[PDB]
Amino acid sequence: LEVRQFPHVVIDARSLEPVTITMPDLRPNMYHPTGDPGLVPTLVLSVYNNLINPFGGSTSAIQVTVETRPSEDFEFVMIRAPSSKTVDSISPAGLLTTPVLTGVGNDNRWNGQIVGLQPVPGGFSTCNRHWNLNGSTYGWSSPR
Amino acid sequence: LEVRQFPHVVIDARSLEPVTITMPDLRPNMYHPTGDPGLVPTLVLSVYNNLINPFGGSTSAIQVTVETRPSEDFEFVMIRAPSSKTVDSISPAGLLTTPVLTGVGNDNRWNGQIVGLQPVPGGFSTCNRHWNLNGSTYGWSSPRFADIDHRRGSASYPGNNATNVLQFWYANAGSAIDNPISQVAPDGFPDMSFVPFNGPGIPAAGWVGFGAIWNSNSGAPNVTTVQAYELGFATGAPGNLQPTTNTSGSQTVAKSIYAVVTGTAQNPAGLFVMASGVISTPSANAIT
Amino acid sequence: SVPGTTTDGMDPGVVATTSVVTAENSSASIATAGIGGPPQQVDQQETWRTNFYYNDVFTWSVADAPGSILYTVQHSPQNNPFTAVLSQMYAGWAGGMQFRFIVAGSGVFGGRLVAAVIPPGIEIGPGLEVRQFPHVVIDARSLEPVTITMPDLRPNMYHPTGDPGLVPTLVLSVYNNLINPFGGSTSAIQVTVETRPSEDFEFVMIRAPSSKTVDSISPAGLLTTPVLTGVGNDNRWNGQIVGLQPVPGGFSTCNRHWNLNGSTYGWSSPRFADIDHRRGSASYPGNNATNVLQFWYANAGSAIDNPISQVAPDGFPDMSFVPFNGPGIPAAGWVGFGAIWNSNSGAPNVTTVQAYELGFATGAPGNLQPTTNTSGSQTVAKSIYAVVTGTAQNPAGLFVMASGVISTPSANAITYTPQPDRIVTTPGTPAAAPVGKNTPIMFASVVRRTGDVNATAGSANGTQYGTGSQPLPVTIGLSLNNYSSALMPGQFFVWQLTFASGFMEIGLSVDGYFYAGTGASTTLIDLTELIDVRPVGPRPSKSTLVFNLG
Amino acid sequence: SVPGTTTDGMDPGVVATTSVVTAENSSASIATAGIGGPPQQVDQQETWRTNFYYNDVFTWSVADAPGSILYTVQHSPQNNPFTAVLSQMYAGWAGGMQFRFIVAGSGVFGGRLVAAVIPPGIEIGPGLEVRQFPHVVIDARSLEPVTITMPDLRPNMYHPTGDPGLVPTLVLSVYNNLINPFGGSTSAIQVTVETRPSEDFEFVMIRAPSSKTVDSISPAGLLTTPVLTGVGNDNRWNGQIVGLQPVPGGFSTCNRHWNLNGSTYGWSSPRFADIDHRRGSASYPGNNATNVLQFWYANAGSAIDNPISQVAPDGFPDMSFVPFNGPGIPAAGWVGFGAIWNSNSGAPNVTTVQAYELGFATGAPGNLQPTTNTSGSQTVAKSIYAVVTGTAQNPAGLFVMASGVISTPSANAITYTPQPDRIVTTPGTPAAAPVGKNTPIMFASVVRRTGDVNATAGSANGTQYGTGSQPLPVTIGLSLNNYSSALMPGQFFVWQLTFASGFMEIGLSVDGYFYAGTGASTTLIDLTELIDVRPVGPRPSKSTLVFNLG
Repeated sequence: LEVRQFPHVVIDARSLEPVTITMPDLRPNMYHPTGDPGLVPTLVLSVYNNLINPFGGSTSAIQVTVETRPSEDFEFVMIRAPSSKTVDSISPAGLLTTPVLTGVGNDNRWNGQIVGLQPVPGGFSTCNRHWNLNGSTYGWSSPR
Repeated sequence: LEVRQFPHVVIDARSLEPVTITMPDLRPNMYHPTGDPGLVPTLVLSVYNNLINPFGGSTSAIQVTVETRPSEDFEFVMIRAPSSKTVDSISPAGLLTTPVLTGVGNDNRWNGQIVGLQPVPGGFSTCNRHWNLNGSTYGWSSPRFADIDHRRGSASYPGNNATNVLQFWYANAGSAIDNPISQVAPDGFPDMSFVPFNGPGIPAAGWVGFGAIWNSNSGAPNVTTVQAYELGFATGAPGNLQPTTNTSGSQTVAKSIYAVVTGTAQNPAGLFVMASGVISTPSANAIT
Repeated sequence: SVPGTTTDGMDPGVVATTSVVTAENSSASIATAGIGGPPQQVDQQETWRTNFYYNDVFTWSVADAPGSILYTVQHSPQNNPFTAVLSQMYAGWAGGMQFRFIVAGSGVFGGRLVAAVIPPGIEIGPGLEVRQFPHVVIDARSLEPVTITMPDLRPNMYHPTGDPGLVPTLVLSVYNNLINPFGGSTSAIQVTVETRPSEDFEFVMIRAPSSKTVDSISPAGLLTTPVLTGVGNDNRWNGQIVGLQPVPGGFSTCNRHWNLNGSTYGWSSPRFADIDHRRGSASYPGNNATNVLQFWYANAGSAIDNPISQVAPDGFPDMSFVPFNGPGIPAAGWVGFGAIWNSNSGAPNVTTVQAYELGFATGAPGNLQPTTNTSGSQTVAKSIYAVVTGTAQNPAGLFVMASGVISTPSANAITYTPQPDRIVTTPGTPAAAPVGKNTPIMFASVVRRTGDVNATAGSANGTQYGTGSQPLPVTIGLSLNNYSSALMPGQFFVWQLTFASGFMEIGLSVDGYFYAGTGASTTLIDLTELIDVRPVGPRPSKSTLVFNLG
Repeated sequence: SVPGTTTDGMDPGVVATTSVVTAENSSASIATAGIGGPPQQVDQQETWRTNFYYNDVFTWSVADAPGSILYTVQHSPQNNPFTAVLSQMYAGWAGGMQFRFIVAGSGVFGGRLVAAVIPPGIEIGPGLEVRQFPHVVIDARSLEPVTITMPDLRPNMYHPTGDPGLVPTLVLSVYNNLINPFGGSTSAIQVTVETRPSEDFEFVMIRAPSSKTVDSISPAGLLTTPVLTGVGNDNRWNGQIVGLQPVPGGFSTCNRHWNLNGSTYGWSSPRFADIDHRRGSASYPGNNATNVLQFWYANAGSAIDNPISQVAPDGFPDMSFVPFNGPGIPAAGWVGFGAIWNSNSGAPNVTTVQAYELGFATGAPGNLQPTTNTSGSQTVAKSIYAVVTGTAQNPAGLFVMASGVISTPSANAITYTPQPDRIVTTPGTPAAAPVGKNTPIMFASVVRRTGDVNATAGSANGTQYGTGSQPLPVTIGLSLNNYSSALMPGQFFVWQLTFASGFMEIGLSVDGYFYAGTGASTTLIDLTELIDVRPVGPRPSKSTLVFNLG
């Protein structure tokens, strides 16, 4: 995909005022039902010119913050009960909160409070109570 | 699904005049094609308030009847030939008709008249001759009852003397180049595990069909080695026979249930069994 | 300006009138079809009402004499593909139906057609002088299409959907002989009929579609496209129908053969179940019981096994017994794997199973002879390979499986085994006789033999064919529903089978036999390039069905 | 006052709307398509949208029966050349398209052509009856052109160029048989389809030029000019494609054969690198290990290192083994220079480097027979020449280069190798069959031989033509791109190859094979005078491709 020949906007790394693009709702439907919205436009941020740092190493990354606001023609239709839900992953964000690390919560080898995290170069392997993101694990010892 | 938190209409059980409500065509498409309509609204009649009979007794049920009628805005849009995609491709309504379930239609395992519905509360799974709504099977049979015919499966007989000997035949699954669909087993092979049996003992609850053994070099079936052969699946052929469910690593295995004078020991030999089958029972009494 | 070379789908062309089409007929038709209520589906701007949709095509060659009828359609709502669908929800119909004829001839051709509306009650066939009716003559050099209206000349108030009654007929016979003034192999043109309901056509009263359905009002859906390609079997062998075998001498089939009156004259249900008989005698010849041939017999008329007829038990083949003795394999016989059970217990005996040829004979204890008639004959079974020992019990029983194979002395294939000279028939069945150039056919199928198990279609040893009179879905649908008010005697119900190269037609008699028009040809039809099967309706019996495979 | 013989580019001729070109359809199409923003390229004075431009010319034979599809096109911007140029410039379209038909026939011809607009939900194939839709009928004697406008019927707001969804399809099939009343060599006329966008056509969004989409790109770019007469090899050996030979009856290659939907049935990814195996037993006949032949064999299923399928190692050649014994070299086969190598970090053995013949055997090491199928078999390899040493270790393997030659004893004229009855098949393969008059073809190459080192295309006896299935640049272009929606199945994507004296057409069906209208001929067609190749588009299987050769 070659974003530089679409109708685009250019965002400098050292810009003060933030750059605004507008995403129209180019759809082959009349609306998008929540749950099966169909074909939607995508918004792609490509690199126009690669990031240069004249200092050298140290800082080699720049955070860019995306902000969002509805346009004039945005609307909702066909009110439903709030008990119906579509996004059921717990995005996988809710499974690790703040008191998990500064309070309750424990390990896969002992029933002991987590107070450290220790990096290991080269890698390691653990599969006893280590579940993957899918609905399976490789081994015995259900987590209890 | 909380029906009462939508825009809703409450209907009393003491209502006398009928109440009608219109379905709007809440669609994302321009129109609904006949074959693939798309996303459509749904209409639900759930209990708002619990039905009470103030007497108490066995007469605690009433009935609601739904009738239907197209609205003032209903239409069909473009005409097409009825010899196009027919009623048997747009909805599976005509697969189960009234003469099918009474006295004409058979089942996909036994080719006998469907005379009942057997509930399976523990659940089951069927692979052979079972088609889904996607028009694809995972089994090894066409949708008919044809013969089982396999080339170059080994045959043998136990012992040395060939008087009243039980014929044995086996071939590994995955090697039967007989079907255009899948090659775990040849066409018409039953999906039944082999219950082992030795000597003059009739096996219990097994697919048994009349069969024979033909030489691969000529195609001629041999004269004397026909019998009622139980057809099935096993795991270990030369040693102890055991039942199996999985096809990967197992082998299609056939063995006659009555005594046959002599028998072929040819390794590229072939097996020919008929389409329908009967039930192997040790006694005359029926079983489950 | 619109040139006459291109035609619109709503364009009638030149509206040629006939004296049967009057204003008095139309006014009477509405004023007397008003007893059905208000007219239904009479919106004049509907696309199915205004457009001409395909009905038929037919060939007019220079070898057709004047007076020879090329086209014949009955007045029906099954002519149009859309009034055939709308008649599923209405219990009657009344009114007319226009027919547009497009003659694809150049200006160098000559000769003329003629188009008369025959009133009901008149026999349609050879000898019908079309040119002495009120008629319309159509040139072969005609460029604009010509349309003529069928009036609804009926004695009833309206036509019920199931039983319409007496309807007019429309014939396109040769007025003047077609001439190509050059002479050569390009001596044929084609005329296409399309159809469209008239301004006075209507349906009268509504009814539930879950009433008498499409499988009871016309036998159009008995022969569908997947039935004749790779799904439907035959009524004799339970194998895939892979061909059409013409029988120029004619045949007759009794068992598992249903007519359009929903009745059979044979002794089998419309399925392939086991043969099971109680108290038929069994014996073995000689005294020693080593390598002995098992014999079984029971008199016809005594098998209390069926709710239909008791000449033979269910699933018994209608094949004459070819006699055989010793270690000699019989030729062209129904042989199926069987056994013998004692009647006092029901237990099948251990060793007496074999490939038993099943059939009919006349004299059991002496010399065996073949037979055709069932009255005075007896159902007789005998194994074809040697069986150690064997039952001699007189109240004994016989159990054979449903399907069968072919008894062949060698591995080489032979002709189709149910020849008409050996088919067991009860007294009283009709015979499939040729009617003009049309000849009866039997639906062939690849049936394997005892000389070669691996014999399939295209095998280098030679294919073995087994023929049955009807397809199994056709005789299954014929036993549940009635088509007495769908085809008068002297008529066929014709389907159009189109192939990858040409096309051909088969027709269903009142007596239940199928008829392809091939003359004295006996070549088997390939039936592997069959792509389309569609119905065209009732046609006269003494009309040659079109047949050109290329 | 134009006479009608001369037509302008901007002249529609006579406009024939069937029933689907309605005004409120255009009003509901124009107002809906503003979901893409303002409409683009909407100016009805521009010469690209006011003139009719060539799309595709086709023939109409006297052998075409009624109902045979001659020209079918799905609704697309690719039916017009300038709309197909702007289709890579824009990211969606909405609107109808006028199709203008010019019939090159004199006044002495006869026969008609039906033309219908099929609704978008209708599957188009064998069972589609075109003449039961609202249609128009066009005579072969049409002097003025006939314009049929296909409107944009859609269940979508607009059609994305990546996922258009459901589009209507204009089908122009045979209405009546074309008659030339003359016989002779003249049996076909030509109809040319011009195309012009309608007054409601529009593009919507921009996108980058030739931005790759969800839609499969049309495979007109994978077959170019230098493939036939320059670079480009075949699937089995690395040799230049010098000609084509049509095999009558069909064949089945599934080693390096990729379907148009990107997937393989079989092993051996398309690269002639090497063949390697690690597990397999080696043996030798005779009591003396001197001047013997090494005998390697292993079962089918031991190719653990193969990342596609386990049935064969990477690069194993797909032919049945021809058995031989003694000093006489066998007829044909695949020989390749190789060596043994032992496992457990073992070097290949110094004293045994010889030409080994590869193949699939059954019953090794006893009675070796050819086998048709890859399943239920075992890979084998034995040398044709004499080696003074032999190994008998149970762990052993091969190291053979991936390109081979054919060993023949006398090599005077021989026979092209491999035969269609010799090629083994990975099981469950779809088989190429000749449909219509179109037969499958095969790409031949000059292959060296062991009998004569100088296998040059010249004098001193004729050459040996090793035959491979599809060109390897085409396999390269098909192994990465998925073309499941590039063409609707039942057709083939046809091109136009022009020689120095004639031209012929070949098509590429969904199975990956090539079909040409050569008929029943086994003549080797030489690619020496080929000049240029021009793409055409999709064309149905019943349309006979031309075979105009000098």
